[PDB]
Amino acid sequence: NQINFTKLYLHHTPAGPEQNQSAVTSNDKKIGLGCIVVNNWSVYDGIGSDAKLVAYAKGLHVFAGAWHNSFSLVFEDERLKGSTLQVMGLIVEEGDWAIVGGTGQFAMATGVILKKMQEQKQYGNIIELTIHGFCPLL
Amino acid sequence: SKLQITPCGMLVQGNQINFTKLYLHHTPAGPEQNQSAVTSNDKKIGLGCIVVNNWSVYDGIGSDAKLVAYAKGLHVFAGAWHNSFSLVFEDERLKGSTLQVMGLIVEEGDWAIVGGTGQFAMATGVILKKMQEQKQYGNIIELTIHGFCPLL
Amino acid sequence: LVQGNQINFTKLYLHHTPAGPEQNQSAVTSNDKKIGLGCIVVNNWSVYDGIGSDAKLVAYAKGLHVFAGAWHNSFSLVFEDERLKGSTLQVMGLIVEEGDWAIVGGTGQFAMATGVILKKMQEQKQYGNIIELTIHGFCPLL
Repeated sequence: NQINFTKLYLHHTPAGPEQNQSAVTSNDKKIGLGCIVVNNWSVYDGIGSDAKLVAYAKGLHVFAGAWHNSFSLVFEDERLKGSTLQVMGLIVEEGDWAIVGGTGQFAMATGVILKKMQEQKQYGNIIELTIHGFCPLL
Repeated sequence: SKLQITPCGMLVQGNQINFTKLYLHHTPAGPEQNQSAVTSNDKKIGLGCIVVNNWSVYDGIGSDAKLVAYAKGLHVFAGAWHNSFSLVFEDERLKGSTLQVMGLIVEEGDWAIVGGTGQFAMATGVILKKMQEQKQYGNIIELTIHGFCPLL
Repeated sequence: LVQGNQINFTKLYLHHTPAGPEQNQSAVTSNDKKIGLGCIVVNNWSVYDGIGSDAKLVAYAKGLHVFAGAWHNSFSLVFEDERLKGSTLQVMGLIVEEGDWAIVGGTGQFAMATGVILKKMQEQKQYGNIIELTIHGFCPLL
């Protein structure tokens, strides 16, 4: 039994008037790593001007040749308020992420999250999320 | 290197562990301060502060309580506090066994048990947070551990 | 019960190089002298299939470790070999040069991986050390 999730759309905005992340450390010129970025990525349930906010991706990603992410996917949805998905994995725009756990309605969750670039804007981009999660809450 | 793959089965509801009446001392200030911020929030964005924590965990409230574990890790502010730490136990019967914890919010809410080592290998579950006592230099947070350990 | 596969890695050798011309990590924050914690190091540890000059690089440990009395780790173990290219193992735990690590997830060929990673000191060098990794994990079928 797989959780029937809709495709989510993460707004990754590094700069601009709607910037939702910030770098707190920089990369060492000798090694080429070390940059840490704290992010509060907004996550919508769809595309378009009437898409509503349903979750936040609150955490950080560090650059060590590739970006290693660690964030809580906390749901602002009315029915799923409080429940979170715990995500850890490599790369922001493409690749996969691991569902290492969850809380509330998604307690003891496990699965993966597929990422796909959908739109590149001037100060950010939108990343499509496909969640293949499983919950033994039964 | 060598990678072996063996088909088998996983007993999800193998060993159920339930720890009640655990109290974490979250002390951001004072002489007993057990954490420190190493970055500050970006004044334009409103986030970025990273705090490294070594929270002590006791088996009760009062003077008869004894330290049983340390919450060693970090928590970063991105509108709320996202945690990530190893709950390493220090008592005799559980020395070495750790619980890997991730989740939002420190004072309340729920934390996710994403793994463990030693006696808590492959552990999954949740940790319930509840405000127990507010103090001058911080607060005591009651923890309620509900999880499972697969046996395989 | 859940049908799956028990994955067992042996003889993986991680290069932990804090200094030298092959340094593969860098501290970004310092320890707070008042409390005794706060040092954050971002690490890109190389993992090889053996010891010696004939060893091939098979994976990277990309993440970070913070000091709070001990070293709390969080990183992705992404493999570089052709068969496992892109697949990762999500790892969290305490101590770098010894002890146990926990497998909290995985992607690609190791989706929903759960288990532990054992560490053991092998070679102590002037600029770093080499840690042998033994992985005992489980992945559910598909």
